[PDB]
Amino acid sequence: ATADTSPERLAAIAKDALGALNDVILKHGVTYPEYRVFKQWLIDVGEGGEWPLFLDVFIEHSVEEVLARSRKGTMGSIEGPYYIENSPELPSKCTLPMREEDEKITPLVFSGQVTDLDGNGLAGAKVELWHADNDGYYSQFAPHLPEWNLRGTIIADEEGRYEITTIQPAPYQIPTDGPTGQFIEAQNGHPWRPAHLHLIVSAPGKESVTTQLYFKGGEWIDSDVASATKPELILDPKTGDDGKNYVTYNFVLDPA
Amino acid sequence: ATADTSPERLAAIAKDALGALNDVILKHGVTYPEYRVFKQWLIDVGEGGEWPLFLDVFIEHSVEEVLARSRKGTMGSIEGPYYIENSPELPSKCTLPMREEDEKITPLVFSGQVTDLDGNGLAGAKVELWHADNDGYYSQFAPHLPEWNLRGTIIADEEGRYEITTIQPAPYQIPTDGPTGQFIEAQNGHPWRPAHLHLIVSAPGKESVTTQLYFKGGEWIDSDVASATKPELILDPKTGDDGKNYVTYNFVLDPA
Ligand SMILES: Cc1ccc(O)c(O)c1
Ligand SMILES: Cc1ccc(O)c(O)c1
Ligand SMILES: [Fe+3]
Ligand SMILES: [Fe+3]
Ligand SMILES: [Mg+2]
Ligand SMILES: [Mg+2]
Repeated sequence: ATADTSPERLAAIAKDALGALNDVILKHGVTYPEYRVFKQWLIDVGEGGEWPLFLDVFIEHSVEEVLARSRKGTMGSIEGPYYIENSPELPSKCTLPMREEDEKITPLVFSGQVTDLDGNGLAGAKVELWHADNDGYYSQFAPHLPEWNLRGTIIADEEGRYEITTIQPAPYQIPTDGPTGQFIEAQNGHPWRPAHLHLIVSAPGKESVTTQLYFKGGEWIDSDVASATKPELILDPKTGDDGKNYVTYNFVLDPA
Repeated sequence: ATADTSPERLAAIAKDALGALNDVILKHGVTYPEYRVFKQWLIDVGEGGEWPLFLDVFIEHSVEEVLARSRKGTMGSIEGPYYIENSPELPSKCTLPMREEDEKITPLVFSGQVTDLDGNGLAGAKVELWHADNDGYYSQFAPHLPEWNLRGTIIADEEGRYEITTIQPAPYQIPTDGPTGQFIEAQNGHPWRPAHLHLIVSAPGKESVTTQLYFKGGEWIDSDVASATKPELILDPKTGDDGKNYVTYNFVLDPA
């Protein structure tokens, strides 16, 4: 990972960040024993390989909020720690890879079109989708799952249209066996995210958008531990006579 | 490490700390590539075993500033990452353990008395001293040094008096082969601390004080990377006809 940040810019960010932390220490009268606990906890975060998790939960939403000021298209949201690049390509009408266990879940059929800011359909568009299964596990982050379970790269049609069948995601508990869970426990918080799909949508000459879609009335939608839920991203699927939930959501991309 | 912090108190500290960081992100328009660099750097800090160092340099001064509000005795300062408990006891007039190489350095003879707030001499007092050698290394943090090089626990006399001979400390460069050095380099900072002694002074029924003593006119005294230098802690030793530097500094302890 590399960035184009000048020493002047880093100096000013660092001064603000450390002054802020130091101001919090002074405000609350943080004590030596608390300092010692905080030191050991930072150590434990690294030892438990929890930096991507902790930062994506507690910090990433503010970085997307920065990016969100520059964009007029579909609302973005955090990537979170579970994206995997180069998931297998699928045709514009498709079903995500899933297990026999996954076929017992109520289907979700997600339709729409990738467009530009004027509403024009984009050819060449791709929709990379990934999400957790009904047990709350992500493929490649749980030894029991096929590596592409509920992951795919959907190639949209000449109009940018897609129709994707998957399973209805359910709420995700963040890992709590570790330092991040310990942090949440210590302050009587809760370690839940609402049910969600993740997507990255792209197209020739377009700025990709990384976003998430949630479900109206879903639990935790108003208290997402990751502060990543936006009202614009809440879907309201309708159940068909076949018992499947149908929903249409279009993506609007800013130009690159 | 353990603390007596309530979930209410942690919740409020956490909200302030994360809101502060998030406010800095928004203020400066921190970008995704910078977020990615910051994530990897946090990882590298843990992998390089640099948490105690980074926190003692950039954070500990604010925790001592909290403690400093409660105390009327000798000004305190940070402990830093190099204290070792149970260093060998020495009589109230003594020389710190040192090597043949160390005997080539101008001696420093440090005298004084441990007192209470009224100026009364305290019996039972101890002065634990440690500091770097002229090469800028600390014993137990450099494979080539005897483990108690320039470390000792001085037992003060029935009046709380001490006379301790050591070598004149010289400026300390923080380790820069690692993530902390990288941080400082990236913002054109400098990785130096002024020359200093560390001390922890204690006595029956007294609150110990952890402090540091610096040297008038010494380099970096006005730009300590650790922000740990206080004007009250700057010594002004005078050179004797024997070529040794002499200085008297008394310690005043708050009651426990
Ligand atoms: C921060 C975070 C944690 C868990 C997830 O599943 C996710 O998408 C984001
Ligand atoms: C923060 C820090 C770094 C190096 C030292 O020698 C010290 O005493 C303190
Ligand atoms: Fe997720
Ligand atoms: Fe030191
Ligand atoms: Mg609880
Ligand atoms: Mg430089």
